[PDB]
Amino acid sequence: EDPPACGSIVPRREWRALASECRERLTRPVRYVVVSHTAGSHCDTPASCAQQAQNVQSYHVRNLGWCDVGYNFLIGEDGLVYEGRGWNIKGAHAGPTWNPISIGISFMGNYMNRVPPPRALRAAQNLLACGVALGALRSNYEVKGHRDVQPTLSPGDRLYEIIQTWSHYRA
Amino acid sequence: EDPPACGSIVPRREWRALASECRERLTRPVRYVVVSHTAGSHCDTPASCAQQAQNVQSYHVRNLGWCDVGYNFLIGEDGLVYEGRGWNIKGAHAGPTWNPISIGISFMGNYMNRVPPPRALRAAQNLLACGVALGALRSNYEVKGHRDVQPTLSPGDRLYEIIQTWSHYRA
Repeated sequence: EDPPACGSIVPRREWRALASECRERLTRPVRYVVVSHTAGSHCDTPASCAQQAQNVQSYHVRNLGWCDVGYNFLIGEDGLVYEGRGWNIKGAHAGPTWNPISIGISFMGNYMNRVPPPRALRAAQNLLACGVALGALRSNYEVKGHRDVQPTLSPGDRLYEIIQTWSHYRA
Repeated sequence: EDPPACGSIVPRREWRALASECRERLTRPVRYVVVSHTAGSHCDTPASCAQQAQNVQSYHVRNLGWCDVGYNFLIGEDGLVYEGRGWNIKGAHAGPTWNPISIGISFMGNYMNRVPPPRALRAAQNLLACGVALGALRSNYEVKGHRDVQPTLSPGDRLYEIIQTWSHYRA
């Protein structure tokens, strides 16, 4: 099938995700990666983070009326990546101009007066490289924050700083 | 000479490992991977799994007199991989005819009547894919259960069947 691979991603069903209704595809290979924070509660164990992913999706689908959680990927302080829309489905995280050219990843928590643990940061970087190896991301993809993209206070000041120091980062 | 896209690994100093006294190196690329289980306590959070790794190393170093934790890598039920002796150092997990030609990875727990969670299995599998990309493991590496190379219950009855289904498995 999808033999347990690429990016140690927690599958949708494992975090009890509502089935998606999104159909819009993304054109492979994606050039951009936009990083953001949820401004929601944070979590530091697989159990609590799977519940947090369900909580974020519930808000997006039930209250905002979206086809699925808006991010392509969610990152938890448990150091695991959670499958959102994924690699081949357009997301709702960075406006009408980006959503079609990127993969959107978000850290579950508020990184205003906080910084995600090293394990969360490693998960993020594990995920992307996996994207390249699949052909979903261009080998020389560029990483942007949610400030460089849209009028926002996310991915959080302390997190924006770290992302800036990244090899594939583009001002 | 190939550094790419490969993985999240909780480094030694993050799980507060005693320094290693090991010096004997492995011959790249390694052909075999022996999967075992510690037959000790399991953990399902980063906090408790870092502690458990420290505990297994404690046992190996302090009680058995080895130069470091015997396994090259350890897998926690929190879904994270913990750096042991790593890809370049000979381990102590499968006896003298196998220790010098294999990478030993151990799941923290006892799997005679329990299976590791999907996230643990994914971490392990993605770790191996990483070994290959790194040139640390042969592209045609073979996975063996501890019991295939040594008289023991390890890696546990329930975990042994799962791995019997892995793509690179060879009894």
